[PDB]
Amino acid sequence: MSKAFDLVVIGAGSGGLEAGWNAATLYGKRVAVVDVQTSHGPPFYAALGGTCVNVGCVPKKLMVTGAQYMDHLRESAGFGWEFDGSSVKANWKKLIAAKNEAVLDINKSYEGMFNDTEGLDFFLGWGSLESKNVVVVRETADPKSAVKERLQADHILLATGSWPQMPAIPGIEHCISSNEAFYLPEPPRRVLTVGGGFISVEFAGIFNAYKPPGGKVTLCYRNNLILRGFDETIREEVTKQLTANGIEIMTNENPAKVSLNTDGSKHVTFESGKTLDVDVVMMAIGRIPRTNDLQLGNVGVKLTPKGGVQVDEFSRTNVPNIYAIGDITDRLMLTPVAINEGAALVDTVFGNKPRKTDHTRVASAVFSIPPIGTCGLIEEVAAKEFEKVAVYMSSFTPLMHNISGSKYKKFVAKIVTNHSDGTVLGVHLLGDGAPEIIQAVGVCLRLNAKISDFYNTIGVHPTSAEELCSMRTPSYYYVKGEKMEKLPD
Amino acid sequence: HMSKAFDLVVIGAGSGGLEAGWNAATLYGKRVAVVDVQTSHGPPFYAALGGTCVNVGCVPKKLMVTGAQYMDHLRESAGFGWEFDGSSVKANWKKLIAAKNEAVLDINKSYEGMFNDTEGLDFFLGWGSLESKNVVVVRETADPKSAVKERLQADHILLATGSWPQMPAIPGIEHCISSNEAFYLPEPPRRVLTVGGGFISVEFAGIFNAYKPPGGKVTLCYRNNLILRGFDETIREEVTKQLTANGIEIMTNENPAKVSLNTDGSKHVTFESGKTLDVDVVMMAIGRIPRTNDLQLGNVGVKLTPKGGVQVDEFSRTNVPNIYAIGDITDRLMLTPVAINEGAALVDTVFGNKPRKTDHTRVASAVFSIPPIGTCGLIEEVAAKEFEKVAVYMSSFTPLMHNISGSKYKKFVAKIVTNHSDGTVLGVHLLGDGAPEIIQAVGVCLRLNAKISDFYNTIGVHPTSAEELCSMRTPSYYYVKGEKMEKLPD
Ligand SMILES: Cc1cc2nc3c(=O)[nH]c(=O)nc-3n(C[C@H](O)[C@H](O)[C@H](O)COP(=O)(O)OP(=O)(O)OC[C@H]3O[C@@H](n4cnc5c(N)ncnc54)[C@H](O)[C@@H]3O)c2cc1C
Ligand SMILES: Cc1cc2nc3c(=O)[nH]c(=O)nc-3n(C[C@H](O)[C@H](O)[C@H](O)COP(=O)(O)OP(=O)(O)OC[C@H]3O[C@@H](n4cnc5c(N)ncnc54)[C@H](O)[C@@H]3O)c2cc1C
Ligand SMILES: COc1ccc(NS(=O)(=O)c2cc(NC(=O)c3ccc([N+](=O)[O-])s3)ccc2OC)cc1
Ligand SMILES: COc1ccc(NS(=O)(=O)c2cc(NC(=O)c3ccc([N+](=O)[O-])s3)ccc2OC)cc1
Repeated sequence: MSKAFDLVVIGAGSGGLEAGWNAATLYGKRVAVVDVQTSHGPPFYAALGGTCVNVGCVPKKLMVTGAQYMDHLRESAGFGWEFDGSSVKANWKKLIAAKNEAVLDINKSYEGMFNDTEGLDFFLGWGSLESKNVVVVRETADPKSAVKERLQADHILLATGSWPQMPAIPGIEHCISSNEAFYLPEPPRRVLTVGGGFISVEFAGIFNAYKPPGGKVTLCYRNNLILRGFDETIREEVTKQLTANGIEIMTNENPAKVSLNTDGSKHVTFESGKTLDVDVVMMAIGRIPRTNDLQLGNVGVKLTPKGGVQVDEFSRTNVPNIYAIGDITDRLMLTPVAINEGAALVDTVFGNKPRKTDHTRVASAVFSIPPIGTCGLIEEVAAKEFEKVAVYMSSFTPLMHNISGSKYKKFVAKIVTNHSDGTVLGVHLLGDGAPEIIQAVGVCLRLNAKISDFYNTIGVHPTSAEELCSMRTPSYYYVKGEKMEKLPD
Repeated sequence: HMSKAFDLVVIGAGSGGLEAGWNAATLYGKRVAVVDVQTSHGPPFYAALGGTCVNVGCVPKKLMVTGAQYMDHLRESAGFGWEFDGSSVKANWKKLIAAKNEAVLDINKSYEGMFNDTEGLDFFLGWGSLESKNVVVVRETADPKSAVKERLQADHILLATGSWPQMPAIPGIEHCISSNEAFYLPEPPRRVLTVGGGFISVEFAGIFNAYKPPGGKVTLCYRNNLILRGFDETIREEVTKQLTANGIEIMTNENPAKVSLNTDGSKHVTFESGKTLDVDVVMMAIGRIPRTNDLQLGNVGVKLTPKGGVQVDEFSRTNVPNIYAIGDITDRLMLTPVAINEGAALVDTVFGNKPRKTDHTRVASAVFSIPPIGTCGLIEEVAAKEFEKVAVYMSSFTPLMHNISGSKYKKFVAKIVTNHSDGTVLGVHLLGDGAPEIIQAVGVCLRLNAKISDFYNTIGVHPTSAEELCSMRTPSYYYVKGEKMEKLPD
């Protein structure tokens, strides 16, 4: 049993490492951090640096960047670029290779951060909860496996992230998740992405760009319109723009069973009885908090009906000295949120300056082609919470997208306001640059910006962003939940 | 030989003129005359219905800088495993200009349509000048002794004739061009000199650099030590390195003295230093001068500034009561969205009796250099003079993608200048892909008197270059009563 660690962190993720690093370097505390690999990839995929670094945001972005060149190569003809169209080949093996040494470089720098940091000490293997003051690192997820060491802990931080949700259906063994998608040896000629969420749409675009000749990408979603939770205009518009770039959307369709065909390909039967033959089925239907391997049964840490570690506003479990941040808490499954929770916790605990994460008006993005950037309430959620809601809406084709021959690439800008004071509740953007435009909109909503603060700021011309400063008249309203073009006199 | 009286007569169908005219007409139901010298872009007068921005400014340059970005995209795509015949790549300048001219022409025609479809908003081809304090005469040419097309009776008059390229009086200036002629070159120049350290010189340097024929070269000269005077100094130094890196030669402390034609029609250039250079095109972009000469302001006695701009107060008023000036002719901030805001403020002042004035501080602006610039508010040097203690937050990083791409030089820079007393953000300066789009909403933050703490307490979007603005909590260095230092004195 090790000497007294001030903090023990199970999960070297976006949250864990912020908490660890802040606890150690900032408040001079003695810290232990525990993950299952020191580098990305099979068998466990996530590793030192967390889901983001190894099998999330970082490698994804690189791969969506890769996929954009399909569009750039085609669009450049309008601007009078000329090359041998038959000679164009998308080399998936070189992408993955580059993506792996990029991620691998991050892995090794974290290792160096641990090596160079006093009182911040890394431990390979599977952490679980023995007692309220003891974390046991075993060799595997199996609790009956060899004990690598027991860590004595003043306080304990659960930060094991989340994991792909696979539906219990016949042939689920033949289907994959984002995790495996990151390491496919060759790019799939045909692929089914299952889900209407961000991971399905993003991978649909990546496969769509790198697919060998006569390839095809289908995406299915059990309900009527993809990207539930996002602005409805944008949901309908990013459907049309994925379709336009050669992706088939099957809505109101869900796999019932997958079976292997005699060539090793995958035959898929939808609950509708429809069938489809594809080389890969990627499940991205949700992500579940990663609680199973922690043996929270031992110390009686309460999970929510959902399955996440229940916490209050300060990341505290029902066991006083034990805490949970990140995707394990099953709230906003973002990297910057897990990092904010991490820092607020460590300042709460070791700074006795109790700070909590604001989970409202958080800026987020979907690296679809074309991409999304959003911050705050959709109009539907606003319409229920506020008596009178104004919606400002503007759609336009960036002038370049005339010439480029991608005329479908409409840019959409929506501002949702509390019409009583013109306070901006939400800002929803679809088109090139959206993820970059929305960051500073995040700070505007933090300052309780009103619609008049947007339209009285002078535009930067020519940009898509200036559309946000060009909308003075509501397009329509929601009065006590009910839609209309005008307010009633 | 006179008209029925107009509420407003607008000389210049520009960004500013059309906003004023359109707002006056459709909003306050006024009767409006607008005067410009062409109905479409191009020679002979280049600017036209829609103004400099539409015809020979922001709109066509953006389309062209977009075009030049494919040189980079084609090369960078190799790192993400794209493969094609590198020898087969040709940049076709004729198709760029052609597509650009189709796009600008479609704007020209829709303004014509706007005038056709709008009651009490009437367009008039030709050269407007000031006859009396209540009369604008439209002549057939800039020559005041030319045929009169009509006299417009005017309650109020709006001067909005924009600006025009400054050419230095040197021998061989006749052999040199401006941005105006650059927009119509029949072929792309193998060798070109851009003269000027400002935004037009840099932007065109990048365009010529992407579309130059084989063995071609782009040189940019600037009479002083460091290009882009007025911009953040770190960014000035960093965009010098990034233009160099992409194969553009910067000659600083160098200015043309004379140009002469060589026997093959090429252009032989002598610098004040005695240095010489042979290039196919010399593009002068050394400044832009308010367009006042053709208005005959001598007639009604409208006061120009020492600079040469129409002098105005905060409400766009000349010294002649019912005569106003907005836009580049007022020789202040020479941006389209600023002429548009002045235009709207003037019309609401005049025909709404709700006196409004443009805020010329904390205006967001951009440079569509490769890579680009987005800035809003004070540079640390101007801040250091105005404020007793100034903090500077600074971050430089290579977007991860620019390891893999092989464009490792493409450093992204972020600088926040604060009033250290209250942490009030005075200015935000950005270099790298997306900067012109990041800075827009920063504009609104500065409008709301954001503090550095409002930035670093906003949760980043990941992964983006924009989240670096929310990742800077410690000042890098300070300016105490003008003097620089790493730390504050105890
Ligand atoms: C495909 C994909 C794309 C994404 N894109 C984005 C994006 O663009 N932007 C964004 O903000 N977020 C994105 N995310 C989500 C983001 O990565 C997560 O929100 C974040 O990684 C969760 O942080 P965390 O600290 O909760 O846990 P993680 O960072 O997930 O850390 C968990 C770590 O703990 C380890 N671990 C697990 N169990 C144990 C155990 N029993 N003992 C010890 N260690 C254990 C894991 O191996 C892992 O290394 C994406 C996720 C996915 C799957
Ligand atoms: C190459 C270039 C790039 C630029 N890029 C940008 C940019 O990216 N962003 C930005 O914000 N700004 C940019 N600008 C500046 C922007 O173009 C101007 O600030 C804007 O056009 C000014 O509007 P205005 O109404 O004052 O004048 P203009 O828009 O210039 O309109 C004046 C009009 O008056 C006409 N005219 C002149 N004399 C007469 C006369 N006697 N009678 C009748 N008509 C007359 C002209 O034909 C012209 O159409 C750029 C300028 C140039 C030259
Ligand atoms: C100078 O040439 C123009 C002439 C007229 C106009 N007027 S307008 O088209 O009606 C208009 C446009 C915008 N925003 C866009 O122009 C862009 C976004 C992204 C772009 N870009 O391509 O990146 S351009 C905002 C408000 C607005 O008025 C309601 C604009 C420009
Ligand atoms: C999960 O992957 C991470 C790896 C390392 C870190 N930590 S860090 O390197 O110290 C760091 C990075 C950034 N911004 C960027 O990394 C980018 C912007 C645009 C990019 N781009 O490539 O799209 S990357 C901002 C602040 C900061 O620390 C204060 C974070 C996340």
